[PDB]
This record gives sequence, C-alpha cells and structure tokens, in this order.
Amino acid sequence: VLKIISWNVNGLRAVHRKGFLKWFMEEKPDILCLQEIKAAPEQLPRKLRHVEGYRSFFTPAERKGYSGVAMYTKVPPSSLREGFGVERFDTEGRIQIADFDDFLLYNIYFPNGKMSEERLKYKLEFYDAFLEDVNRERDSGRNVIICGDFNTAHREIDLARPKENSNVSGFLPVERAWIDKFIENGYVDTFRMFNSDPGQYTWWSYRTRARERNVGWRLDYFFVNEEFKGKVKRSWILSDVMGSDHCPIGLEIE
Amino acid sequence: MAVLKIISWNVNGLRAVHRKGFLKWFMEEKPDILCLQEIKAAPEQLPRKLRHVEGYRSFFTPAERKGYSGVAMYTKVPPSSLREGFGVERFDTEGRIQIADFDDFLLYNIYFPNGKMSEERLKYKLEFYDAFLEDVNRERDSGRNVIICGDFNTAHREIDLARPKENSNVSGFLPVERAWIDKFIENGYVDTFRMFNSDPGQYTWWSYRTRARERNVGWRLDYFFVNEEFKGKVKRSWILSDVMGSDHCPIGLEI
DNA sequence: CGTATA
DNA sequence: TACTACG
Ligand SMILES: [Mg+2]
Ligand SMILES: [Mg+2]
Repeated sequence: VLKIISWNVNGLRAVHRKGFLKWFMEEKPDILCLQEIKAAPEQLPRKLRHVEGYRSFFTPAERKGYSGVAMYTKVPPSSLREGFGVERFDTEGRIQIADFDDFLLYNIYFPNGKMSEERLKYKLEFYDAFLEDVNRERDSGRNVIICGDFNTAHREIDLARPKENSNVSGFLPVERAWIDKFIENGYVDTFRMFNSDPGQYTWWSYRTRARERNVGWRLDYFFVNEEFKGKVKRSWILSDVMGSDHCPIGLEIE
Repeated sequence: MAVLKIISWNVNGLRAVHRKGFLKWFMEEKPDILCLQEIKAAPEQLPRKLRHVEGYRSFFTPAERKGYSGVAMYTKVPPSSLREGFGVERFDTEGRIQIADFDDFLLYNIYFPNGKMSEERLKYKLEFYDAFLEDVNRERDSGRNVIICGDFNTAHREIDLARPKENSNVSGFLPVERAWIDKFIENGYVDTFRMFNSDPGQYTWWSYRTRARERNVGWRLDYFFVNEEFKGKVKRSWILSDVMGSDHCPIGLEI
C-alpha cells in the first residue's frame, strides 16, 4: 500500500512560505516527487533539506534558480540515476530515476516548449531520449512508474480551451502524437483508468486568475507499464491544495 | 588632441533605457564616443533602431549569461581593433571588457564586478581589479596612452558617498576596495573628475529602494581615469546628473 | 525597487 | 501573473 505524490511546485522556497511542510505533514506520502524546485540545496532552509522520516534527494539545474527536481522517500532506493546519459538533457535539473526494486520510479520535469522553436525541438528530443530509456528498462524486465510534469495535454478533454490552443505548444499535434506513441509502447495513463470526466486539470495560468474559473490543462500524469497496471488502486488529482500554478497528483499502489 | 567628446553610462538595461527615450538623448548629446555598461542583452535581442545608429559604428560585448552584465560602445570613428578580454577566461566571459584602440589612446570601457551578494563575488571583484591593473600597466609601460572609463563599483574617499560611516562595512566602500583605488592611482593614473572638481555631493549612482536620487543620497561609482602622461590632454570631466533612465547617470570627458 | 523563464 | 537572479 504505497502512496506517491507528484507536484510541480513552482519554486520550493515559494511553497515553503505558503506552508508546504504543513501539507506534507498532513498528507503522509511514502514518496513525494517535486518538479521546478528552482533552487540549489544550499539555498534551501534546513527544515526543507531534511524532513523527519524521509530521505531527501535534490537534482538541481546547472543554471541557478531554474528547473530542478526533488524526491522525498520514507524508504531509500537502491540507486538514483540523474540522467539519461545524454549531456544536453542531463544538466537541466529534470531527471530522477529511483530504483525501489519492485519498480523504477521516474520523476521528470519535461521541458516547456512555449518560448522558442529551438526549445520545442529540445522538448521533442527529450521525449525521444526518455522513451528509449524507459523502454530499455521495461524491456530488461523492470516495472516502471513515471510521474511528473509532461507539459502537454493529450486530448481535447484534457484542457478547457482545446481549439484556441491547437497552435500553442502544450497542445500541438506533434506533442499529442508523442503521447499516443508513448502509450502504444505499453504504458497507461493511470488517471484515465479511474476517471473519464472532463474538467479535470492540474495546471492553470496565473495571468487570467484561471484557477477559480477552472480554465486549466492536465499537464501532470502518473504512468505505469501495463504489466504493472494490476497494482494501481487509485490515481487522483489533489486539486484543492494551493501554492503553485500546478496542483499535486496522487497514485496508490498494491 | 582637440575637441573629442566621450560619455560613459551604466545604463541598467539597454532595452530599458530605450523605452525611456535613450536614442533621443543620444541625438541631443552628440558624443564622439559612447561607452555603455550593463546592457543586459545580446545584440539579437536589441531593436534594429539600436544596433544601427546613424553616424556611428556599434560594438556589443554581451555576457555568456543571458540578460546579465554586457558592455557596448558607439563610435563616430572606428578603432584599429577591439579586444574583449584580458586573456583570462573567468574574467573574459562576463560581458565586462571593451578595449578599443584609437591609436592616440586605448579606451577601456569596463563594467567592474559588484561585490555585495557574496564573499566569493567580492573575491572575484578584487581579482578582476588585479587582472585589470596588470593589463593597463603592460599597455602603458609599452608606451600607449590610455583612457579608462566605466562602473568601478567603489567610491574612493569619504567625500565620494553621502553616507560613508554606515557603509564602511558594505562592499563598495570596504577598506580593501578603497585601498585598491589608492594603489591604482599610485601606479600613475588620475581620477579626471577630481582634477576639475573637489566639491562633495557629486554622485553617479543612487539606490532605487529609497528613492535616494531626489534626496541626493548617492555614491560616485563611475569614473574617467587617464595615465598621468596624458593628463595634459583632458580639458573637461563632468557628471551629467540631468539625465534619467537608470540608477546611474552618465559621466562625460572632453579631450 | 528595478531589469531581465514559466 | 510569479518565482528567481542580481544589482
Ligand atoms: Mg510552473
Ligand atoms: Mg545598475
């Protein structure tokens, strides 16, 4: 009975100032996966660096205050790989692959593609590198859990304004195709196993005050390989917890 | 020799001053050379109206880090060459150094490091200071005359800032920093402004936070220096306090 | 306070 | 509309 939470936290120091630890005390996950920590460990308060009952792993970006992922775990992994083995994709703080034996756990902050053509390219090439990597591991016999911010809504149901954004990165046809392909390689969007409703979102723009209007996108997913699909008992969106432009998502196993 | 006008200005974002009518001011004041620091942009990010100004050749030396540091020079008359570093990698990749050969003189356009945020940055500042001295001395020793302008990030004497006592432990008026200026001057260089003006309350930078500029609670961080052999040629050295757009104001030199 | 990637 | 960096 393992509870895993994924959250693009939009600055760890920022959520801390909004009572992140309190929420983390209340919700007792067995694993906590975070994206966009936007900090080097040394910049973090001591109460955040170490938390009672957990082992903490930080993977910052080389660039200061950019990107970065973190994992808190009640039970240590056998190992923790911080890259795919390709330099350009490995130095932005985007990748945590934690071996818990039963399963590898992928904590990923996938690149946003909105600001440039060259970044959109970076995103898709990251996507590619990711697939090779996760396939290599599942093909070798391992069960995989993949959480994090994918930066893409898959289907029209997955965002409030699908037509206006058909030319916006995050709902480009090229991007949605990749998710299609991803799923075809034997992986399941665990949330879609339990919920087929519309209006289920994980990110809302700050600019519009869109969150109260509920004008969002689903950018955050839990994926498993299908062989492991048996073990997933719950997969939900904690859309009530504030502090970031994303909300956290949840997965329960065994 | 005769009738040459040079302006130095820490512009605090070239795109920023542009939006406040920088070009208009640049039309009005007609300098023969314009030296800028903290452009905070790569040339490609700059409006075409700025990369190409009528009657001037423009040189941009951005930092590797995007939107950080950076210097620029506009000149009516091209230099023979333009060196963009001291030949030491760490000091060369931040956008801090333009050394332009105008034959008569080399012209140093420098954005010296701010030392306030960390011990390690304060250290970077003093080591920059050192590298700079060696460089300017080699050139002066070789016979070359030199004009050095820019944001030194340090007031020299007690008269150089409004509040000297409270800031004696603040980087920008640390004893170690003022000592270096002392040493700098001792190597045969002159603070051209001090040649013509010994009044207090002459400042070039004012903090944004306090709205200090209307209270005139400033520091003098921007200087024109020459080697003493060339001192003969400097006819004027002033502070253009009139000009807004940045937390620094521009300074002027006439030779 | 102010300039500059999600 | 915000978080971050660095001034
Ligand atoms: Mg975000
Ligand atoms: Mg400044």
